[PDB]
Amino acid sequence: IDQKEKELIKESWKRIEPNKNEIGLLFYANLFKEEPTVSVLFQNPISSQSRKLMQVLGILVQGIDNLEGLIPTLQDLGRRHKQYGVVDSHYPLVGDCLLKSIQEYLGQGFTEEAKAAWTKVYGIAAQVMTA
Amino acid sequence: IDQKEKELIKESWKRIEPNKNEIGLLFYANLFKEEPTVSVLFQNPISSQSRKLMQVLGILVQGIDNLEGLIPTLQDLGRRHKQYGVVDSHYPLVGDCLLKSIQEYLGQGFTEEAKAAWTKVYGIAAQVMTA
Amino acid sequence: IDQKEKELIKESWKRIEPNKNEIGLLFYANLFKEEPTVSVLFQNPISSQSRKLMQVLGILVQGIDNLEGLIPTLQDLGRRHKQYGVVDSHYPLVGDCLLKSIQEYLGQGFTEEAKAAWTKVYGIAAQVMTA
Ligand code: HEM
Ligand code: HEM
Ligand code: HEM
Repeated sequence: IDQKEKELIKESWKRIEPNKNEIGLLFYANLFKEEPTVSVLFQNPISSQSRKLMQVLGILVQGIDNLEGLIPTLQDLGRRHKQYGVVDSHYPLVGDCLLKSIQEYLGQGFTEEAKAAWTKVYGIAAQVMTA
Repeated sequence: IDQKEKELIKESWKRIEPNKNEIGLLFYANLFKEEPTVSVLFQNPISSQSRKLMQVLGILVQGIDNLEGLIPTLQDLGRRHKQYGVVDSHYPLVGDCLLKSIQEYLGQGFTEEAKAAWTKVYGIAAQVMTA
Repeated sequence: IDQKEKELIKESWKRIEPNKNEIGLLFYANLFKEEPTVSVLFQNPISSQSRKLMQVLGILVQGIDNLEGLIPTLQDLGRRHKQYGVVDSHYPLVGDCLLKSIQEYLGQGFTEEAKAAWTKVYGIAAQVMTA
């Protein structure tokens, strides 16, 4: 992640956070439509699972300057996700799915440049989270 | 549908209306979770669909003193849903899941009475759509 | 926008204008300073992205007595602006910042009465552009 990509995450988050709720939710809907089989793993109120996903993305954004500093957490999150039955192949599909939704919801307002950046960021988080 | 219960819809909508977006979105996620098979029927952007869905429930509250005056829209729609491969048996499921989605997001801000009341309304608009 | 203000703008503009480049640029520089992360959003050369800023400013002055006529043009602006990744909370910066830049380069040559009149006008441009 370079400088340009850092500044990009921060600007884009100005649009995302305000609508983060909808996106989280829109995400979940699209993920359950795309791979309807994963939905069983979600055993808690979809409403409050989304507040939790968005929260980490905010965390990522608050910490985009030094992501190393995050490794400790994402690992703990990786550990917990494995308990859920989340496995490797799931990550690409969640990555693709969240983006199409952040695109979907924000439209032309989620800029090509920005999408690229988030695609890279997710990527990392994902690696890190899959020890 | 009585004037007491005609009160509660006007009342709780003022609770639903401001949250329509998240509520509409969580519904589709819950739904695609509960009855996974039916997601394949929804072939349009979930975002825009939820927008379409809430607009109608608006129209519904907007006309709750005289619903007989909507039997024509409520049937133009009945025929289009038929054209969408919706069948009668879907309405109980959706309704059920809709109402449990309005309670999820609004919590203790959506009373057993508001639930009971909407329960009927959906109940009605459906039987008119199933013509 | 009372008759006084309409005149106050025409005047200060007779002063901004001869120095329109110098100012245009000072502004970006002071912008990037006040806000380290906005630079990314600017993908064209600053030397010319600034020519465009000072053009619309001219257009505004060049139309002051009638902004109703300018509401079209401006709506398109804000439209393409939203797709640059620019979100509402930027405009205050860009505002505060621009004035402070015009004032920086003119010093005393820019009346306190004119500075107020530019705030209003910039203000009005925001509303109309921010939809
Ligand atoms: C970087 C990517 C991800 C982030 C930031 C994230 C975020 C979260 C968070 C914060 C939790 C809260 C529970 C906890 O404290 O561990 C959670 C739980 C969960 N996540 Fe993720 N997640 C990600 C990737 C995935 C993937 C790829 C899947 C696979 C479908 C997934 C599915 C789940 C499931 C099934 C739960 C448990 C649901 C329950 O509470 O029953 N997540 N996720
Ligand atoms: C009273 C209850 C319902 C209401 C108010 C409602 C609302 C709507 C609305 C407003 C549209 C707009 C598109 C149009 O018809 O012009 C629509 C289409 C549609 N509805 Fe419903 N709906 C209801 C029940 C159901 C049920 C039970 C199903 C079956 C699961 C369903 C599935 C669909 C589908 C699949 C479409 C087309 C989706 C697409 O765009 O591809 N709806 N509905
Ligand atoms: C009333 C205030 C503003 C005016 C009159 C204005 C004027 C312009 C004009 C004329 C353009 C040329 C692009 C086009 O014609 O579509 C432009 C582009 C642009 N403006 Fe503004 N602008 C204003 C406020 C802002 C604000 C608040 C931002 C936030 C950073 C901003 C950032 C940008 C960016 C990033 C571009 C495109 C740069 C590129 O990629 O080439 N502007 N602006």
